[PDB]
Order: sequence, then C-alpha cells, then structure tokens
Amino acid sequence: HMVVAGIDPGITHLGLGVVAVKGALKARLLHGEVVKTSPQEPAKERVGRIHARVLEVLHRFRPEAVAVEEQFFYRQNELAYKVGWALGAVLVAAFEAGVPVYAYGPMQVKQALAGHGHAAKEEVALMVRGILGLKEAPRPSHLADALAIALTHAFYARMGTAKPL
Amino acid sequence: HMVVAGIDPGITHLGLGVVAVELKARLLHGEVVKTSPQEPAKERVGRIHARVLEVLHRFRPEAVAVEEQFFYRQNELAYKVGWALGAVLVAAFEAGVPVYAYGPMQVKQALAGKEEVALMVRGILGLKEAPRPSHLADALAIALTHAFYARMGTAKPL
DNA sequence: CAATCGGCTTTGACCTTTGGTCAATCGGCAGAT
DNA sequence: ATCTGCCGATTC
DNA sequence: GAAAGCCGATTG
Ligand SMILES: [Cl-]
Ligand code: NA
Repeated sequence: HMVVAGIDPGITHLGLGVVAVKGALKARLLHGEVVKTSPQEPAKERVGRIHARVLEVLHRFRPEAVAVEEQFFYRQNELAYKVGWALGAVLVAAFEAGVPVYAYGPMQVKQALAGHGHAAKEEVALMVRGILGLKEAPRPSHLADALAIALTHAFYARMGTAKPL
Repeated sequence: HMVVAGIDPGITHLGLGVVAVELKARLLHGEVVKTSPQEPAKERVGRIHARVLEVLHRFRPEAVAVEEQFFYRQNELAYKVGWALGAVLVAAFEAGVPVYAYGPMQVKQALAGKEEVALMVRGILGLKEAPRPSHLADALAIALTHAFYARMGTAKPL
C-alpha cells in the first residue's frame, strides 16, 4: 500500500491527483484537482497559488512520492519556460515536504499503462478507469494525465526502475 | 530611497543583487547562488527559493526585477531557467514584492547608446573594479534597469 | 461562471530596389589556479 | 575551493 | 514528419 501524487505541469491548468496502491495495478483515487490561473494575474501570484495548493495537498495526504510528466519537446520556447515555472513551484513544494520527485515522459506512460508503445488517448484513459475502478472517465484532460503519471510512477517503482529528478 | 533587487535567473548560477537609490545609487548586497547537477532537482530549486526569500526579508525591497531572455537554442534550457524563475516568484509571492521583467534589449539601451554597459554599472554604483562573476553584474544591471524605467512610469510588471 | 474554440510557434540589426543573412541562449563537465 | 574553458542542443 | 500548451475570445 503506497500513496503517489501525480502532476501534469502547466501554468494555465495544473493536473493534481493522489492515488493509493500491491498485486496488479489496482489503485484507489484519493484526490483530484486542476489548478487554474489566468494571464491576468501577476506571474508571482499564478505560480504563487500553484505552490500553495500543492503544499496543502502534500501535507494532507502525505504521499510517498510526487511524479511529474516531462514533455520531450515544446514547440516554442516560451511554452517550455512557463511550464518550467510551474514545475518550479512544484519542486520547491516537494522540497518543503521532503517528498521525493520522479519524472516520466509521454512514452513511458504509454508503455506502462496500455502495455503498448503507442496507445491512443482513448486507450490509456480506459486503462486508468480500470486501475481506479471509476464510473466515468476522469475529466479534464490534464487531470486524466495527472492520474496516469501517478500510476506510471507506481508501475516502474514495482520494478525498481524509478527515475528521480 | 528606492531599494530594488535584481536577478539573473539560472539553475546553476543565479545572480542576486540589492540596490538603494536617491540620478544614481549605491550597493547593499550581492551574491551568486550556485547549485550542482549532482543534487536532486527538488533540492536545487529548494535552495534557490530559500535563499531569495532570505534576501527579501532582510532588505525589504520595493521591487524584484528579473531578466528575461527570449532566445534559447534548446528547450531543456528554457525549461530549467523556468524552474529557477518559478522558485523566485514563489518567494516574491511569499515576500509580497511585485516582480518586473526586462529583456536584454531594454537593458543594453537603458544604459549605453556589449561590455559598454557592464562597465557602466561599476560607475552607476561606484566600484574599484567591475563585479564578478558575470552573473552578478547581470543581476545588478537589471536592478538598475528597473529603477530607471520606474522613474519614467514605464515599469513593466510580470 | 466554465468551458470550447482557433492561431501561433524567437527577436533585432545590418545591408544586399529588396528581402537576404547572422547571432544570441545556458547547463554540464573537465581541467587548472 | 573557485574559476575558466569548449560542446551541444528532441524523440519515434 | 509527427508530438502540446498558452492566450484571447466566444458561447450557454
Ligand atoms: Cl485542461
Ligand atoms: Na507584479
């Protein structure tokens, strides 16, 4: 039985999910959340709330690990910058919590969750509803990913191949 | 007396300087924060946030000004600079100081018609030698660049 | 309010009836004072 | 220790 | 040659 938080990082919508797992991938959704900020706030405050929110959730659920998604490529560099900001407030927060951080990328999730190298966006989210025993598929997109990441971290942790940051 | 913190953001060397102002001004504190890839990323960003926060509590500045490049020939770079930036803003948020951002264009041309500016800061403050490392002179350019535009009401908040 | 949508994907200086080129970023590592 | 240097830039 | 996320503006 282990508690993983999963984060799909981004400055506009930040996916936040806590789950709980030992035999096959069977886990139970503890918390789900999407942090939203608008380009109307001073950046200090957009990333200021991101940090507060993750801290509350890390204190409340005392997980064993944070897992974040890491995109292998951003089309323009101001995207990578700002997604970078939000990972910063996350990193600071996991440091204040002493929770250790692991990052996986968009193909390690596919390889773990659907068992295939290239699953469909529909092919993973179904594998998530199953690992979680959930009525409907979880929404929005960014929260679906966040839960996928948390489960992908648990998959590779069961094989002792986890990727710290 | 306008006291203004300047930052050259970066995950490996992060320039941090504080400056008070009366058409010129004096130096209050300087340091480069250093962190190494042998550290867990949570600890590198950790220290950067811890250390910026302390400076802001001490000197209670009226503005943090950070530099902001627009070119990065690779994404992995702009990503990690963002980490270190993010740690800053989290701290600026806690400290409650407003953040302002200037690009190298409005720093070069806010002070000198390349190295022509990096020497001017030795003057606009008053120093035997120009400052080292590079990253600290950058940090100090920025704090001045802000206070300059702060007097022309074209301060650009982030 | 809260969600859905489509467009955008570095910027600037220089010279080269005319749109061409070119350069800047910084993080990891290795080796020396 | 603290600095100076050169090299390399997305993955399937 | 594909890959994603930010922003600004539009609805119900
Ligand atoms: Cl979303
Ligand atoms: Na601000």
